Amino acid sequence: GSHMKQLILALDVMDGEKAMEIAKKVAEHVDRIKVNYPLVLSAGVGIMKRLSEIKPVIADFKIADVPYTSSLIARIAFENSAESVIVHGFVGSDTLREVCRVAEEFGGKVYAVTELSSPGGEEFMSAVSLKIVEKAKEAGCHGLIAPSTRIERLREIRKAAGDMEILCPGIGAQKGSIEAVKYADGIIVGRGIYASGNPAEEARKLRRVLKI
Amino acid sequence: GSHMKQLILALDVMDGEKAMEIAKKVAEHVDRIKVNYPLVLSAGVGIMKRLSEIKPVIADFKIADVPYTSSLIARIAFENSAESVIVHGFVGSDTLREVCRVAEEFGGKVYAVTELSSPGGEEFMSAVSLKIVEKAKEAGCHGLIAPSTRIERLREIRKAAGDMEILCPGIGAQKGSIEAVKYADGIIVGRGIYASGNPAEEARKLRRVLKI
Ligand SMILES: O=c1cc(O)n([C@@H]2O[C@H](COP(=O)(O)O)[C@@H](O)[C@H]2O)c(=O)[nH]1
Ligand SMILES: O=c1cc(O)n([C@@H]2O[C@H](COP(=O)(O)O)[C@@H](O)[C@H]2O)c(=O)[nH]1
Repeated sequence: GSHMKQLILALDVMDGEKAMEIAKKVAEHVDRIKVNYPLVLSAGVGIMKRLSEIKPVIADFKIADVPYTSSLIARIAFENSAESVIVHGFVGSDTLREVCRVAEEFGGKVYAVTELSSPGGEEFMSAVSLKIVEKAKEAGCHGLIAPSTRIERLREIRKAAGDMEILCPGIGAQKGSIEAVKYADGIIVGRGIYASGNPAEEARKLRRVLKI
Repeated sequence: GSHMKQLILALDVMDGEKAMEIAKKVAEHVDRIKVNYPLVLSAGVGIMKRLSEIKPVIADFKIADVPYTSSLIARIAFENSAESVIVHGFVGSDTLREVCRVAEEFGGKVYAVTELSSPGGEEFMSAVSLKIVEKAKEAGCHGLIAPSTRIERLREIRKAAGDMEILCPGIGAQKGSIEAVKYADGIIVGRGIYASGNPAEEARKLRRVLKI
């Protein structure tokens, strides 16, 4: 798009003090911080509250259960200051709707995964990815996760999604295409930022390369 | 089957001490304790070590990410005394293989989800459930999660699985069929045990009803 785009740090380290260090030093160059289970299991879910004072936090919990337990997971995420949560579309509309319902209580957002950026995502997810877009839209999801590693599919997802927010992982370690910026609203980068000698410099340079 | 079957407590409460009280109370009647994110996020991942002193612990983390992240999550589960982990087959063979590889380091087991017992599981998972069985078997998974709520499909899954271990949730709150015992090696029950006035009595009576 023509509009301002985000750089989102996937803070996949396994020490909370290290996470805080990295977030603080790259803060000038990143718009939101995505936290996944390796960090939350290592540091405690409370790490999201601490990180949220630096940038808004996406709870990347890949919620993928029946509605009852999915509801509880979403609630815990929002109780711990997450601005948004990530849910798998493949587990069905009932879970999508319930996670969206919990989110609304908190003014939070829900992102539905279409297909993973890894090769494994092609085995089952790719076949239903566009249908997931449809279901996520109908369920009231606020956005989508879609892969930079399959640019032709990312374009197709954008066409099906309209102006729905799309966040794209895969650039850097997974060798995704920087052309993803044409279709994405936010670019997610983990290793390309934190697994470096100078994370702040890498984040700075990524913005330049992506032209965002 | 003709062999001894397990009753597995899905301990989906959100206080560690409460979990320990319930686990101790029902220990005489249950064979393993399944722990999911509502408890682990609430009490800390260390609750698995405490629970493992009562019965072996299945880390029901619905692992559903790219291999890199999935590997880290599996490792953390096993470092915290889990005897096994649960992974979604839907995310692909690369993640299945990696989670199995981590499990082998610890002598742990991996169960692959075929299709969720909730209605949403019919939307996308049902259509590829049998292929997931094939991929899980090929990847080296030690078992499957399959639904008591769709008994005809459970039968098909058992036939495709050969002698892979199958654990079946859905009995009690989700109104799954007790005929699942015929195909399952273990029966998972959450609310039917813990959401009651007398969990030990409910677990005792469940064994009789299931004839296990
Ligand atoms: O399709 C997806 C969806 C994701 O959330 N992710 C997540 O985005 C991050 C990518 O990190 P990295 O840039 O180091 O490859 C990880 O946290 C991963 O779990 C992904 O890689 N592919
Ligand atoms: O297909 C599945 C797979 C599951 O792991 N589960 C899990 O099994 C447990 C079922 O609990 P309950 O008996 O209260 O319905 C929950 O922890 C749930 O996440 C399920 O219900 N269906």
